[PDB]
Amino acid sequence: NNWRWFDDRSGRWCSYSASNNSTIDSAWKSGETSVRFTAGRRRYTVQFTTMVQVNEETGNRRPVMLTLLRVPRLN
Amino acid sequence: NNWRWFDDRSGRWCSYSASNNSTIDSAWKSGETSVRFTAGRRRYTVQFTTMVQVNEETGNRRPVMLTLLRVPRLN
Amino acid sequence: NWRWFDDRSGRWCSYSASNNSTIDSAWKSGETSVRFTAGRRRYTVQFTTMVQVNEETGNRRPVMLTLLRVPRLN
Amino acid sequence: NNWRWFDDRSGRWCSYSASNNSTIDSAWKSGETSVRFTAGRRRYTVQFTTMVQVNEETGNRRPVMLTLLRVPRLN
Ligand SMILES: Nc1ncnc2c1ncn2[C@@H]1O[C@H](COP(=O)(O)OP(=O)(O)OP(=O)(O)O)[C@@H](O)[C@H]1F
Ligand SMILES: Nc1ncnc2c1ncn2[C@@H]1O[C@H](COP(=O)(O)OP(=O)(O)OP(=O)(O)O)[C@@H](O)[C@H]1F
Ligand SMILES: [Cl-]
Ligand SMILES: [Cl-]
Ligand SMILES: [Cl-]
Ligand code: NA
Repeated sequence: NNWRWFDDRSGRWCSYSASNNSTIDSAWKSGETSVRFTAGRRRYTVQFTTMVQVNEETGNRRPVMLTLLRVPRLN
Repeated sequence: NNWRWFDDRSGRWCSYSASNNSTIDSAWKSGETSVRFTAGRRRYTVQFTTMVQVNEETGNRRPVMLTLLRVPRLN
Repeated sequence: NWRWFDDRSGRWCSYSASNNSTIDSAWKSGETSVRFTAGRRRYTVQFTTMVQVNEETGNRRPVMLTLLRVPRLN
Repeated sequence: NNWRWFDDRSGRWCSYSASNNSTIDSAWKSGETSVRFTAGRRRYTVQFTTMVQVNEETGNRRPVMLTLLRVPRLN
């Protein structure tokens, strides 16, 4: 649950499924500039150079974020 | 120019003014959970626990992000 | 992505692929520390102080986590 | 005070003075590859491309680190 996408309808950041988070995070860690994934009948590209997810069918843009863990870690 | 808010009308992340970026970043660094700033008389609150900016005149919620620079630096 | 500083050489040093994966798996899991071995020596990484501890001698060497830029560059 | 330097004598990361932290952090945020500061009777260079600080009088090297705050912030 390290990646999130923003929902403008509700005004909240939302989690991805475990499998879609893994697909996104694997591409992030591999140095890719973008990644494609599917959810049901929906098709998306996450653009890491802009931190935006684009619906491939409609062009709708949803912002994305990467959660960050504190360094150093707290006790 | 390290903080950004997402403009849903244009579909792009946007920088704050130098003054507003400083107000936000100083609150971030001091451990505050939120911060108020203005653009002229227009009032906003950034909520750091949700990474959302609340327009205190329209109520619209826009996501925010903190840009992160690479560690170590290149070159 | 994890590095330890070698004061003998004056440089940050990478871990082996397996030790990097062990450390990073504990980091991502939210643990406060992680055990590994290097060269028949036992070590603990303490994430709350960002140091590696030699379990035999007590010697502390600093560690660091490299960070990727957000957003990514084109 | 977000920057730290490692003290091998005590085995701990240590904070900078407010002013020296500010000098370092301003160069960091400005995109510079290194920065010099003076503390006491010594000049030091922080090399951001290696995350190492060099004492320019003696040549002694100490590792540095940049603390990171959690995103999003906890309540
Ligand atoms: N309630 C909702 N309203 C509108 N749109 C939604 C949505 N809930 C998810 N979406 C869209 O869907 C993407 C993947 O969201 P995600 O949770 O990974 O989707 P699924 O559970 O179907 O995953 P999977 O079964 O592995 O394909 C997400 O960015 C968002 F764009
Ligand atoms: N106790 C100590 N032992 C060994 N070395 C030390 C040290 N204390 C500071 N150093 C050296 O000096 C640098 C700046 O350390 P810093 O605290 O910003 O400098 P000042 O002393 O001017 O601070 P202040 O007393 O608060 O005004 C620091 O990286 C390190 F290299
Ligand atoms: Cl949006
Ligand atoms: Cl969509
Ligand atoms: Cl020194
Ligand atoms: Na040295």
